[PDB]
Amino acid sequence: GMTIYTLSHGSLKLDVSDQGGVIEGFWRDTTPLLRPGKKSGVATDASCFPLVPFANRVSGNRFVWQGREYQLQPNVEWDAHYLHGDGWLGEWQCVSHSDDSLCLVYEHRSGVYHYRVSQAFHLTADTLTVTLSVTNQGAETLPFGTGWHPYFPLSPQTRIQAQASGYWLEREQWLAGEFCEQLPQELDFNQPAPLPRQWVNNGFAGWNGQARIEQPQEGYAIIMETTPPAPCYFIFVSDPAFDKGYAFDFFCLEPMSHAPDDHHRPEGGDLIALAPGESTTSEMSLRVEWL
Repeated sequence: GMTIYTLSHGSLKLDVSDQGGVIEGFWRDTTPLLRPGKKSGVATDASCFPLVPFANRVSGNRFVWQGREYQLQPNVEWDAHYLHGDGWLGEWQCVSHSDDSLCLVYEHRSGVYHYRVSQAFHLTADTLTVTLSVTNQGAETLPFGTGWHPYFPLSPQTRIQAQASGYWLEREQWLAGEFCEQLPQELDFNQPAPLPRQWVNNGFAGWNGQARIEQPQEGYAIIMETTPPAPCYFIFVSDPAFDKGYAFDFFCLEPMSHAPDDHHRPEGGDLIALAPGESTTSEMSLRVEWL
């Protein structure tokens, strides 16, 4: 059944569910740093979910790797494309839980990718560190990636800053389209900027793995750092036309270890080739600071 694990240190508190390995809350005192989760067991209602064994979609639900054609099947009812891997949809097991740390594991043995993944969480007085480590357990080498999909509170006063040298236009089926090196002003977060008040679903390239989310109305900022530095991020802002219960109360800034559709680029782009038994690890940290 569903389990929620709580960690705390000082004024920071984190709730994590075994359903999807999702964060269900992250707070400083009563102030939400991530959007509070519904604890519904549906990852898209949570505060953050992990992306493994890759992030986003592979256009056409197919790809060639080392001369062999692989085909994926849709994993959620609401998207024609296989989306965000399997971790977010699976039930995880807890292997450790202490006052300020938690480790969950998930094993997948169906579909294209077979693997084991661990997700570790750690709290200090001002920082949450989350680590994903994934091991290929299949019979062939495949290209892997990791990432996360956090949901942050959104205010008219919120501003973000995240280096980018270009972006992919959104095309049909929610897919990444043409790559473009001129960022429109409204989507240019190289210097702190507001979120647009309209649908946004776009990937950005040229990132240095570091972001700043400013919440001036509450007097804090969150400093996001990834190790190894992530090269791409997605921004999501919804619209009251795709989500009738949406009032611009959250947005997502999603770090990814690879570019969308890297499965189609030479040697897999920034995807990491893992032979059977090989692993790769990424870390995201979120640090709260007085602005």
